[PDB]
Amino acid sequence: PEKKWLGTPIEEMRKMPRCGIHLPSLRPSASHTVTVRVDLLRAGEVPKPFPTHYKDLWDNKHVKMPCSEQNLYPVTAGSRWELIQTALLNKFTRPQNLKDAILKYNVAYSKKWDFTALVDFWDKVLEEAEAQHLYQSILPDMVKIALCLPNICTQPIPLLKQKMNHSVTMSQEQIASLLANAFFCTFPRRNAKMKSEYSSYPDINFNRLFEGRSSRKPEKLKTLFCYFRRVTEKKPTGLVTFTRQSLEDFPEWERCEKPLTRLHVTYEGTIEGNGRGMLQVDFANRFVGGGVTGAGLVQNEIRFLINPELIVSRLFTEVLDHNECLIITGTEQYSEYTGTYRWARSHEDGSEKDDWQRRCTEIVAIDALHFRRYLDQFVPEKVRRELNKAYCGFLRPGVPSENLSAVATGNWGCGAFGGDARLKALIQILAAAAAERDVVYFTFGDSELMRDIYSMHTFLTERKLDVGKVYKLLLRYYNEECRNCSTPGPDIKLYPFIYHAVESS
Repeated sequence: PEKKWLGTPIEEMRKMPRCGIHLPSLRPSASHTVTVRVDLLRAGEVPKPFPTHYKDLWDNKHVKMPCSEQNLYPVTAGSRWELIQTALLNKFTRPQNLKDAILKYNVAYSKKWDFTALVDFWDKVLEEAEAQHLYQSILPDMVKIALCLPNICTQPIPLLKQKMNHSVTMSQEQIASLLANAFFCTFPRRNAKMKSEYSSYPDINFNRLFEGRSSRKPEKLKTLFCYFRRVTEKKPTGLVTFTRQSLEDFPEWERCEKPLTRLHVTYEGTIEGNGRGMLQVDFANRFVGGGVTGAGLVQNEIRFLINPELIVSRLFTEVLDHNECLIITGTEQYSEYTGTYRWARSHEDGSEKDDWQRRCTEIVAIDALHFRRYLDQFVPEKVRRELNKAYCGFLRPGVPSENLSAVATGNWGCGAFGGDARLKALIQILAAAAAERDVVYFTFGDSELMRDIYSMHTFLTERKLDVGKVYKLLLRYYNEECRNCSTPGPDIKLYPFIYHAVESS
C-alpha cells in the first residue's frame, strides 16, 4: 500500500511565525497605505482609525465610498448616503423587507436583481427561530457596522491598479464594515453592465448571492452570516495587509543555476488545514475571488468563503496581469465546511499574530491559464508564463531565503481548467527553486500522483539538475514530442520522457 506522504518531513519545513524576519515598525510610506493609528496598536484592542475623522476622496485613484458627499442620487440631487441610512434603519421581519430596503438606493436594478435565493434561505432553509435571530440580531447589527463606515474607514483606500507594487494594511474591523456595506449593496459605480471605470475590477456588491434557485446559495449565505455573526458579537482586533506585486524582470529560465529545493508531497491533508504558517497558494481567477459573490463554487473560491476578509480585496484589486499577484497576510478562518459544499460550523481561529497584529496566515492569489487545447501548455511561451506567474507569487524581494516559509500548494489550474498536473507540479517546483523556497504539495486523494512527483523530484535532485537543466528538458519535450503531435496528447508523456533523456545522457 502507498505511503501517506513522501519526501522531507513536514515539521522540518520552515513556517511562520518562527522563521519570520524581525518586522520594522509599521508605518505609512509611498508604497504602504496604513489606515490605523500605529502608535495606539495594542494586542486584543480594536485598532483606532487614522485619520481621526472621515476624509473623502472621490477620484480615479481611490475607492468611491458610499458615505461620500459626492455620492448623489435623485431625491434634485440628494445624498445617497442619507438615503441608505434611512432605508436600512428599519425593522426587517420578512425577506421582502430587506429586498425593498436594498432596492431603495438601487432603483435602476429593481427588476434586474432577483432575490429568490434570499427569500428561500429565509423562509425555507432556516427554522423559525434561526430566521428570528437573523432579523432581530444579525441584520440590525450588520446595519450598525455598515452605517458606521465613515467613522471606521476614515482614510481613503487606494485602488491597487495594474503595475502597482503597493500594500494596504487595514484592521479586520474596518474590513467588516466594508463587507457589511457590500452585503447591503451600497458601493456606487460597481453595478452596471456598461461600467467604465470599474470594468477591470471584480464585483464587490453581494446582489448576485440573492438570485436564482441554486442549492449552493444557502450554503454560501450560511457561511457569510457565520462571519457577520462573529464580527458583530465580538469585534475583531487584528490587522490585514493586501499587497499587489508586479514583476517586470524574471529568471533566465534556460540558464538558471539555482538548485532544486526540498519537497514534502502528500495525498492527504489540505493547504489551509495542514499548511499552517506556510505560504498558501490560492488557485485564483485573474479577477481575484472569481465568482465568489455570485454563481458557482470553483477551485479556490471556498477559501474566500471560510476566510471572508479575502472578499474585500475585490473592492480595490484590479484584474491581475500575467506578471502580477496579490498577497494577503492576516485573514482569519471563521467557518469549517464539508464536501457538494456545505457549511459545517464556526471556527475559532487559533493562529498567533505577528508584531503588526496580523494572524500568521499568508495567502497568495495566482491565476493559472486555462488550456482549452491540451498541448498549448507545453509551448515554451506558455511554460514560461506559468513559471513567471508562480515565481511572482513566491518571491519576496529583500527577504533572506532562510526567513521564508515553505510554499503550500497543489494541482494549480488542473482538472476541468485543462492544466496537466505533472507539468504544473514541475513548474511550481522550478519557480519555488528560483525563489529559494521549499515546496509542500497536496495531491488531494491522488496517491499515484504523489508518488510520481516525489520520484521525479528525487531523480532530478540526485542527478544534480538545476532549474536551467530541467527547463531545457521541457523545451526538448516540446520540440521532440509536442510541436508536431497530430493527436490531442503525445504517445510519450513528460516524466517518462525526462527519465529516458537523462538516462541516455
